[PDB]
Amino acid sequence: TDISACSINIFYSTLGGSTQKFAEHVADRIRSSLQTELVEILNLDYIDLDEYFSKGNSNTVYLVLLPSYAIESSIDYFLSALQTTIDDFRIVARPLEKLRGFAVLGFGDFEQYAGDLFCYQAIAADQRLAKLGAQRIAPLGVVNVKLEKAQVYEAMEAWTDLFLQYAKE
Ligand SMILES: Cc1cc2nc3c(=O)[nH]c(=O)nc-3n(C[C@H](O)[C@H](O)[C@H](O)COP(=O)(O)O)c2cc1C
Ligand SMILES: [Mn+2]
Ligand SMILES: [Mn+2]
Repeated sequence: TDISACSINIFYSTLGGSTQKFAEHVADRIRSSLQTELVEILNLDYIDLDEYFSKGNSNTVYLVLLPSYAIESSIDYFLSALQTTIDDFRIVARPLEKLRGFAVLGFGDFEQYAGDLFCYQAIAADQRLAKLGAQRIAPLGVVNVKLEKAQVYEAMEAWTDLFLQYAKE
C-alpha cells in the first residue's frame, strides 16, 4: 500500500528530551513531504507496548527514534518487551508480518561510546523488529549527537529523505 496512503507512527524514548525534539522535526518533515495528516508521535514510556508490537495493520508504518544509554533506563524495558514477544509461546510467530514496514534512527555519542556501545539500543531495536516479522523499509540510521547541531539536523533530514525514497520504490 502506498506510503502517502499509510498511517505513520513515530515511536521515541528520551531521558534528556533531545530525541523528543528530533522526533517532532522528523514528523514535520514527513507531514510536509507527503502532504499527510496521518503522522502521530508516541513516547514509548506512555504506551502499551503489546498493543503496538504484538499486532500490526497493512496500512501502518513504524518509525523508531531511539537514543542509547549504557546505564539502566526505560529503553531496557522497551528492548526486553520486544524480546519477550519474540520468545513467549502464547504469542504467534511474526506478529508484525502485516505491517507495511519499519525503520530505526538511533542517536548516540561517538566520542564517548565508539565501539559496541555506539547506538547499541537502536541496533538491537532494528534486529528485534525484523525478528517480529516487520519488513525493514530502510537501513538503520545513526546520528552522532556530538557533531555540530547543524550536522545532527542534516543527518536526520538525509535519513528521513532516504526513508521516503525507499518507501516509494
Ligand atoms: C549516562 C549516559 C550514557 C550514555 N550511553 C550511551 C551509549 O551507551 N551509547 C551511545 O551511543 N550513546 C550514549 N549516550 C549518549 C546519548 O544517547 C545521547 O546523549 C542521546 O542524545 C540522549 O538522548 P535524549 O536527550 O533523548 O535522552 C549516553 C549519554 C549519557 C548521559
Ligand atoms: Mn497490554
Ligand atoms: Mn495489552
